[PDB]
Amino acid sequence: KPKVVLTHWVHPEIIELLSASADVIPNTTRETLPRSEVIARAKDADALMAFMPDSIDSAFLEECPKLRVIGAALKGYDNFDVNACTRHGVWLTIVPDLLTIPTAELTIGLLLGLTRHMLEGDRQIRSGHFQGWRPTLYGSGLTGKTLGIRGMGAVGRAIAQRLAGFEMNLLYCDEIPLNAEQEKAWHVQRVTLDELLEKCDYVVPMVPMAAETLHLIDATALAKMKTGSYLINACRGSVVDENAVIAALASGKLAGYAADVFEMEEWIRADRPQAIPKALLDNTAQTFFTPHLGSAVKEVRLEIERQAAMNIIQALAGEKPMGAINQPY
Amino acid sequence: KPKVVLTHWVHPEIIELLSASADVIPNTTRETLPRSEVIARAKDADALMAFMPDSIDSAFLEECPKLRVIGAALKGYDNFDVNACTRHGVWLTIVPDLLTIPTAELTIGLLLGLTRHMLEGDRQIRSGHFQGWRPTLYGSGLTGKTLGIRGMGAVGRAIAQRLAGFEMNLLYCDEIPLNAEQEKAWHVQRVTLDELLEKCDYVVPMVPMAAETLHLIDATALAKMKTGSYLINACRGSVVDENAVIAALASGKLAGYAADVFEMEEWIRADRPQAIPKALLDNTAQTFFTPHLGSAVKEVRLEIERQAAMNIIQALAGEKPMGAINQPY
Ligand SMILES: NC(=O)c1ccc[n+]([C@H]2O[C@@H](COP(=O)(O)OP(=O)(O)OC[C@@H]3O[C@H](n4ccc(N)nc4=O)[C@H](O)[C@@H]3O)[C@@H](O)[C@H]2O)c1
Repeated sequence: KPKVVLTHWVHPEIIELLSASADVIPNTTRETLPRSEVIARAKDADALMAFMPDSIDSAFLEECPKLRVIGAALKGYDNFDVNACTRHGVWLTIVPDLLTIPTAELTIGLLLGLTRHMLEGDRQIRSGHFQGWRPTLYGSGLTGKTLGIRGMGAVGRAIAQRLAGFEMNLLYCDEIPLNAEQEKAWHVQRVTLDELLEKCDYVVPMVPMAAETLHLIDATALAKMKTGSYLINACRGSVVDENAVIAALASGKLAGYAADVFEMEEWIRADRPQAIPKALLDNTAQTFFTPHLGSAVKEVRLEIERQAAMNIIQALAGEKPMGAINQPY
Repeated sequence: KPKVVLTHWVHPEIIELLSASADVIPNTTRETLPRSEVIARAKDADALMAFMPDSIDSAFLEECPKLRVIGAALKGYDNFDVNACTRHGVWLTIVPDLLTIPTAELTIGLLLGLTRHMLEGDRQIRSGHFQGWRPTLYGSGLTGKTLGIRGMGAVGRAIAQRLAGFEMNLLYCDEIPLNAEQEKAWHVQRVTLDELLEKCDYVVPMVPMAAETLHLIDATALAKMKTGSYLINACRGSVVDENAVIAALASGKLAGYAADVFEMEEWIRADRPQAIPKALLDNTAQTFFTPHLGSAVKEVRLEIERQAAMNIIQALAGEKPMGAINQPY
């Protein structure tokens, strides 16, 4: 039977699904193996299930000459050398984009946790000093306040659909406008970016991959927005300028920053740090963060895993995998 | 089985990749088909891969009623009526990032080729009279001189990073500034366009197509440039006034002009010429030209065609294409 190496943890029903026809080497832990260990297990693997920390280049593929398919549990492939996979006879497949809705829900969670001081409220309960209502942790409400979504892709649309019930004044800017039926269903008004920043209490950058500009919010955009406003970032790491956020945090220009993504995360940008700034990390008062949980819901992660596994089973049986992005040999 | 028309030549792997789920009609030649023949092949097609010479308007779409998706192998879609496509129920997809780096590389090659008289040097050697060094073709060197970037977007940033090792004095002019640690990393300096035009030995416009700042480098703009400057145009062919340039070269204020783009190819404006002004075509000593080769790297064109193909495969299967700027129903 063929051998499939899985670089990260999958749910056990996926293991049993692959084990009908392949010999499965699981990563039993929640950790990322080092490159030296991955190549060691896949030295003689017929298939490899790859995830976001994986990095497939010609050096990797030369050390794995038995490989016939790489099944990516990812919706894109920026970290693979696709043409090298082809040159070496390796199918390279992806899965559809299933992240849109769980990321809009977590963006909103981020919004509420930050503006309602829910972390420091949890900390005070986890002490012992709680003895009832107190005039503290007076936060900031959504109702009647104005919120702006910089981008209006599928995920920005997913937020607006969900914020619709919150009696807010939702502004959006985007080069292409929503259908007028969507604008009336979600009471969301289209404006410029000068307007959006000037007038918003909450700014959420949320642009589809197609409309890409790095550092979309910098100190230049921070100065333009309302004083004491809040910024929430779960789009991508490059979209926010972290050092300029820290500046507005200090000058009272920002009362809060929340983020599920960071610029350090990425390695295709040359100006990459590789730790999260200590300035945002010590400020537990004005910040709320989570470790790229944007898609960390079980139903979604399971469906992403099944589809890469199906991709893998299909290629091994000598079929064209439904998810191919290349045609090898 | 749905059908997909490709208006220009693609790599055979792309054809094989589209074939899994559609019947493919390729342009088997390296030439642009005329509008009529393109419409003839698409009339009953479910998908179209458009390149830069293609021009989709309402009339095109009405000829092609079965159309579900246009996969443009482009970043700039100045030639696609996004609204009409939406009205007709047609996904419009673009390809966001792959052209930035190949274009910076060519701009820098244009700079070296022009300042070093490298074209003339090749002529002088193919003529067979080379019998050693002579005191001729003395050019302008890069180290110690000032270069200015009008437009510090994606491409302008890729140029400055590549040029920071050439011991130059880099200036830039742009509405959005660079942040503090990027200005330090490349020792770029923000200035006004008038400063730029005044203290620059080389000027590189890198700005998108605009209403005005169309013809941004014009007789008035030249008029404040240093005597003996050089101008390298690799953005859109209409950002420079090509006839103001012809005058600048004969009068001695421009020591040369290199372009990869020409006013002639812009059909978006009625003020469209139909040839490159032959005054420039004959000045072989002061010019350097390439036929829109900014992204003519073979490996990049593959990934650009791959991205456009994937959008089509996604749309035809029912997903949302990863590069969609559109949303029909
Ligand atoms: N030869 C080729 O084959 C080829 C290949 C790729 C691209 N292209 C061309 O198509 C464009 C996209 O280039 P870009 O660099 O990708 O675009 P972008 O980031 O949007 O633009 C920079 C912006 O300049 C701005 N700006 C804007 C208006 C204004 N009044 N003042 C400003 O200052 C603004 O602030 C921003 O920084 C050209 O640049 C050029 O390269 C040619």
